[PDB]
Amino acid sequence: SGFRKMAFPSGKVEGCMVQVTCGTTTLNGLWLDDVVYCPRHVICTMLNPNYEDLLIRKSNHNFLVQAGNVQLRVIGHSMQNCVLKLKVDTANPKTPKYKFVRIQPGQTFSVLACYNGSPSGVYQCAMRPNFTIKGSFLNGSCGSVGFNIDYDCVSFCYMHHMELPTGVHAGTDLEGNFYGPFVDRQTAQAAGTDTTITVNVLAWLYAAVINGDRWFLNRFTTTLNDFNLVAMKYNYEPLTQDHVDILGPLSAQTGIAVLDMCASLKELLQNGMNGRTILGSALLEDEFTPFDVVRQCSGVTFQ
Amino acid sequence: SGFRKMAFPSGKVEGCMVQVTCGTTTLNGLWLDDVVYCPRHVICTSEDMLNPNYEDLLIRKSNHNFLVQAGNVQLRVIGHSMQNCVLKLKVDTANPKTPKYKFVRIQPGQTFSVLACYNGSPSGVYQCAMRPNFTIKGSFLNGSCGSVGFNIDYDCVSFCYMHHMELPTGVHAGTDLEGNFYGPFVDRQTAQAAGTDTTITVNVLAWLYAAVINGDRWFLNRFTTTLNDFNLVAMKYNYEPLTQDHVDILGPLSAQTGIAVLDMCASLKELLQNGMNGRTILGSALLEDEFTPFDVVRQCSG
Ligand SMILES: *C(=N)[C@H](C[C@H]1CC(C)(C)NC1=O)NC(=O)[C@@H]1[C@@H]2CC[C@@H](CC2(F)F)N1C(=O)[C@@H](CC1CCC1)NC(=O)C(F)(F)F
Ligand SMILES: *C(=N)[C@H](C[C@H]1CC(C)(C)NC1=O)NC(=O)[C@@H]1[C@@H]2CC[C@@H](CC2(F)F)N1C(=O)[C@@H](CC1CCC1)NC(=O)C(F)(F)F
Ligand SMILES: [Cl-]
Repeated sequence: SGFRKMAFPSGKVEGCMVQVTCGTTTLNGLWLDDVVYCPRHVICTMLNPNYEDLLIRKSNHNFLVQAGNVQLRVIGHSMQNCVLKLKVDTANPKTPKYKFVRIQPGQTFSVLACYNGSPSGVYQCAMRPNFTIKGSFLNGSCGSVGFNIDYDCVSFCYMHHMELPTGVHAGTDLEGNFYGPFVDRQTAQAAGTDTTITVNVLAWLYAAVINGDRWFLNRFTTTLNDFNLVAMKYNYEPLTQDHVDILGPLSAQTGIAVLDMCASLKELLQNGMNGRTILGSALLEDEFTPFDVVRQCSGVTFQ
Repeated sequence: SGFRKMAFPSGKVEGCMVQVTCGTTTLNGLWLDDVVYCPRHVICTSEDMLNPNYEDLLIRKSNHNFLVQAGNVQLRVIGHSMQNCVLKLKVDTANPKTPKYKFVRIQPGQTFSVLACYNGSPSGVYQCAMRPNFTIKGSFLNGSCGSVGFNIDYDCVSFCYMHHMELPTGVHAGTDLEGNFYGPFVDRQTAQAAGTDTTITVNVLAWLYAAVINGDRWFLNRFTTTLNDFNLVAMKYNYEPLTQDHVDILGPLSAQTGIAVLDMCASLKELLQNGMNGRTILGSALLEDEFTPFDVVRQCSG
């Protein structure tokens, strides 16, 4: 038993991480097959950069790419949105089975924080409703990646590009499209007002009941419309029928209907915790998806 | 900036995990060079779990009784030895993925990364602290035993924990990689209980320093304290004593923030007296004790 914030095993991604140096800027790149993916702001020397014009002036030899103590030869460069693609002479022999996916707000992934192309640590993040992540990133962290594992397949969903003034983080998918209304430029930008990921809070309350924490359960049920009136008032994301459907398994297992669990959450929002905890937390946690709870409580493995 | 419960990258440990089967019992083993380390209770039967004579059970075992699997490859056991509560299975093939490694016995308050495994395959990685009562707050299901706790210094894996048991309060106990249990626990089904747990005071102070480095000062105050006056208050909230060693260890974080250790001790004293009053620190409504001074410096300073 027990319940922890659990990251995916990072080994398949560790063997893809390289160092990319251009001018004075060093950051990380992702080496898959014969291409290194990294943030395009590596070329910058910043208020209003013309990325296409700056890239035309670059040659292949301007990009120093190192896999450990081995220099890779760049034989081509191209920009895809906010991501630079450096074609190299060698295919990565450690390339895992992979694909590029775009995640939706409320989805979780594992971040492999890297410095100088060397993996430093791994942690679990949720894409916030305001399209930021609450990461942990120092100088040289950019090009660190976020992923999920399904069977033997790494799904890359995030590359790290920037920190906003409130100390939260923003980046792109591996096709270089920003999550949220951000640009890779030194100009005034702010994270929007954030909201709580309601479906994830319910999943975590189900996790609490599976681990024998039940003091918040009650006799009452609510309706989706009445719950959503309360959700709106407390800066919670609307609960949809899709969310109710996805919580179906945990509803069946615990014998607590989703709208019955919604009646518990409604009371917690109105009345607070009353000095009590849930799974060692004095607040409602929203960075576990229904699937995160099932895979941790079932012991799904990755080979 | 930012502050997260951060594990070490698990790849160097993933390449060491194997499956070990004896009879109907399957658990995990750690394959380093030509030795597989696993919990000795793999040799136990359901009849004899209250009072197993491990020496007597092991002499009865043949090498072919031990089914060891690395992916889709059976390893041949050519020798076995028991060191304390750990079984060392000598195999014919050395692990080509063996990293640079050390075995270290850690002290209470020390943190490490757990690679939770089933059937020799990794499920996930998370951070744990060795609690003052010599338990860890893990996440472990049937077949999790032989999962290891580790830290990585540069390219070198320090193995500090092997998972052996769950206590009736749902917390976890295990051994170092020489097979010595942390705490008074034994690998037997006989009634055992964790002692009363206490909060790792030096770790709470490290975390308050992390909060200041991340630009939060709301909990600070104008007061100082003596070490003995701090300890008399902390004890009443079931906090571990703060020693001069702990004050010395917090020296670097004190230098960076310009907050004297005994000044930060006065802030924690007030937080214990008042609570947080609808505020959070680093996204938490409680005082977090599972970050060491060392964890804070590597995450906040590089
Ligand atoms: C990648 N290495 C860095 C981000 C890391 C470094 C640190 C410590 C600030 N936190 C990180 O996550 N990426 C950047 O620094 C990016 C690049 C280069 C400069 C600028 C624009 C960019 F996207 F091209 N940038 C930022 O992160 C700036 C963005 C400003 C928009 C309003 C903030 N961030 C900052 O300057 C700061 F200090 F607010 F975080
Ligand atoms: C390793 N696979 C398991 C422990 C995992 C399985 C689960 C779900 C209980 N949680 C885990 O972390 N190890 C054991 O089961 C050990 C072995 C075999 C039986 C017994 C003694 C042992 F150490 F040799 N054991 C236990 O974990 C028992 C210990 C009892 C003494 C007081 C409890 N635990 C339990 O029976 C229980 F239910 F409390 F967790
Ligand atoms: Cl230690």
